[PDB]
Amino acid sequence: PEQRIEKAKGETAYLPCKFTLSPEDQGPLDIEWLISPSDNQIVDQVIILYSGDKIYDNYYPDLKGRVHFTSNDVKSGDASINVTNLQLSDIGTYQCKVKKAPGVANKKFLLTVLVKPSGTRCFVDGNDFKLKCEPKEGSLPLQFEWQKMPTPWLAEMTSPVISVKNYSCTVQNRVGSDQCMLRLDV
Repeated sequence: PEQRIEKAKGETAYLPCKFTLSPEDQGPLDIEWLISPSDNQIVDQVIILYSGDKIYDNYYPDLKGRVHFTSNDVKSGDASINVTNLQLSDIGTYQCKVKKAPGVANKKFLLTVLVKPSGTRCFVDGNDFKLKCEPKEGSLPLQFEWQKMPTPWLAEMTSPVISVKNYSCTVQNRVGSDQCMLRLDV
């Protein structure tokens, strides 16, 4: 299958693509990395290309300055790349295409970018109150834990909404945490 790579935001993805040439393989060496945004199967885009023994980072303006061949000597049999400063737009399918006539190889990489929860707002709206711990950005499944010892709220301790009628909010997933504070008055 297509190797599955899961990373956090703002960092660098390492995609391995090492190759061994065979004696037949005498044509011009040529490498071409393609990104497939949201995996739409009608179109891919070139991010980085190797040709005439000259590199090109010339395209996909979104990735301008953010993608590089790890290796020094790519011809030596190493086409691996690094993707730097990972964002949510970088999600997609990544493909490694090596061609040296008549030989040819291909590797599929399925990239996934999760977000450590941060930027949560804590706000209030014998009344019909609602206390709220609304995060963004983040990613599910999220967990919430509110503190201070309120008895009729104890059940809501975990839900992100304290629908109140008649001090913290800790927010956690499996890639990061977060802390937020609120005030109320009756």
